[PDB]
Amino acid sequence: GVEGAAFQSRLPHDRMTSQEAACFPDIISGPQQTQKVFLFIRNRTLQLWLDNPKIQLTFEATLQQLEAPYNSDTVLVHRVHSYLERHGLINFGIYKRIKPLPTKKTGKVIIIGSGVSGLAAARQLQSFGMDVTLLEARDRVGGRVATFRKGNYVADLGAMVVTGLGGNPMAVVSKQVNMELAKIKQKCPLYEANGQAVPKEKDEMVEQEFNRLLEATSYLSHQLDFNVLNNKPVSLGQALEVVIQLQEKHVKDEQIEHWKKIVKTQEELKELLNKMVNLKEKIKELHQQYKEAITAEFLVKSKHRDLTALCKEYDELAETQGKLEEKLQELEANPPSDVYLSSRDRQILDWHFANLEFANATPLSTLSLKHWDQDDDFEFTGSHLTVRNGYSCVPVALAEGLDIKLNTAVRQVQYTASGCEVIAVNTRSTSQTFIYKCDAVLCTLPLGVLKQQPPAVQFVPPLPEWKTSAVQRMGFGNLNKVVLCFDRVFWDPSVNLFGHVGSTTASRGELFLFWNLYKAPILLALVAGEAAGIMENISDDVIVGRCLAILKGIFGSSAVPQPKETVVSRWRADPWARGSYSYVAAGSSGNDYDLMAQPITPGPSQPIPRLFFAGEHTIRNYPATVHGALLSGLREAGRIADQFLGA
Ligand SMILES: Cc1cc2nc3c(=O)[nH]c(=O)nc-3n(C[C@H](O)[C@H](O)[C@H](O)COP(=O)(O)OP(=O)(O)OC[C@H]3O[C@@H](n4cnc5c(N)ncnc54)[C@H](O)[C@@H]3O)c2cc1C
Repeated sequence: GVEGAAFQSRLPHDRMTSQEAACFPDIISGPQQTQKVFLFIRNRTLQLWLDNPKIQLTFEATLQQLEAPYNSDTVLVHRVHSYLERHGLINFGIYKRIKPLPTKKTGKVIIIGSGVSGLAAARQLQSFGMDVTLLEARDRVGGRVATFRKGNYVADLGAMVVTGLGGNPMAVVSKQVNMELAKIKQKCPLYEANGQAVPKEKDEMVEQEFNRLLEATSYLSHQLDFNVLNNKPVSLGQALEVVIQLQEKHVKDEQIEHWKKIVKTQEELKELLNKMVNLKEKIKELHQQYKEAITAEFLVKSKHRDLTALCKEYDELAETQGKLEEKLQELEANPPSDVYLSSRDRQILDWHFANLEFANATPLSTLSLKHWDQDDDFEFTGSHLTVRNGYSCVPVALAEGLDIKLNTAVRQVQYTASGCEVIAVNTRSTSQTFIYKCDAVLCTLPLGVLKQQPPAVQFVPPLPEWKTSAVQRMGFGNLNKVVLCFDRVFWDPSVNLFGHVGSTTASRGELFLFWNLYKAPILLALVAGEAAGIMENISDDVIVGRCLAILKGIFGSSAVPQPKETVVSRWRADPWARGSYSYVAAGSSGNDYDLMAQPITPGPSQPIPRLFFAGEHTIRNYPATVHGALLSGLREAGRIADQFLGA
């Protein structure tokens, strides 16, 4: 109940957030019980919205739907309700309005980009009564959530999975858009470059190795301050190499201590065979004497009294000859490993790297080893899902009733303390251009776009140093996919995933994974790490060929017709994107995502914020995702409304 609401809202259910404390400075300085009441109303209200997010949740509705000691402080409830509504915590996505939108509209805002962050914010601003318009360079909305659809085929070339619903706003949006989510089975059989499979231990041993290795990386950073080596920020790749070497080293040592023992023992067997050989010389000599044989009766008794002493010693040695050799054996039969890495084991340990690079959108040498997991104390509760209906349904549903200008690429953004102007061009006819006047501009331009040195969008006035330093510092990875549409299915339906073991450590992530989750005859081969960019420079036919080759190596040549339809993404070559999403670069931190979020005041000639930023690269705890983009939009729509409503 109520407690699960605060959760689905990324909110403490017994504490007040820094924000809530600022907007309610009275309740914070005020007693406790009162607060406890606040938290309840707050929690209850979210429950109500969360229980049915397909219809607007009004103050009035929030009043009779209450317990009896609460439905009485009308004022607090209203305060709380407005707070929640303002910040996009209780009235976002696509819902039914019960009260038509005002006929006239306060301010004027221009939003650059029809991505999820764009549509999300525009949608908020529109209900806050502002005048919004969106300029999109492409001929469709969604942006980095692209959906391929031909015949009965449908696949996501962009965003593909919903990473859990526990606290994920995509849960609300999901029930609003009517989204068909299907869980992804946690099972991936790894096949080898030659065409065939991995035992099991092989996988269990490596995956184990992967984990422990990655654990070290962590231990060295936080626990040891190992992130600034030779006036340079330490990389993940770096640490992964430091680590492996010390493990490669431990192996050498053991192979040496072993070799030493084996050696010593061999030398002792030699020094014994010698002592034996030289003892028999003495023995044999007594059997020469014993044969020639009162002092002949006491002589024979003595020589045989001695010859039984030497012989009793020759047995001592024969006892060592056995106890030593015995030990000699042990060492050759139970000897340690030659390497910590087989030409194969490594080639497999790579996969787990490729996979890691695929998740991060960039090779490890580029990840700030110190900060690549600040976003982890913020993950969702639940199995990761997919959208077999096409993630494109979310943005297409949010794009309803909005003034969106497609095929309109922005070239310049001028902003002053008297207003702002946006200049764009028709991507279908450069002959015609446009000018848009507005009070505020909301930039949701991909970070890979704000990085093109020969700029695609010129700001006037250009933009402070701190803003650009952040842009230069932050990372923008790449990651692509191949779509294979087949006549029929030729792989286990029980198999959602399954990887390709790459030959070289440099080509670790080239077609290192195949998806099938598409409860249909559709296959997705992925490209991560260094292969991402590079491969974008290859004809589709050639890329497909490599795929069929890889697959034919698992089900043999004939259980694999040619695809009926095929598609290849190239998010780096795409002008409207210039990559996949952000990643914490070696010399950057979460603080940089905060800088990218900070708005810009344009004077003077007493200034007010005119240029605002939202997008997958402006949200600290949820970067590189669809929910981060959507949350960023809701964040700015609030900040903007807060600036232009009152003043
Ligand atoms: C291959 C791939 C797989 C992914 N998988 C996942 C996943 O499983 N889960 C997840 O949560 N996220 C995933 N993402 C990331 C997710 O899609 C993005 O985080 C999200 O789309 C970002 O939204 P946005 O609004 O910030 O920007 P975008 O959607 O990139 O939108 C910015 C918009 O501005 C437009 N634009 C650019 N320049 C101009 C211009 N000059 N004038 C006008 N318009 C312009 C763009 O065309 C675009 O429509 C993936 C991304 C890629 C590339």
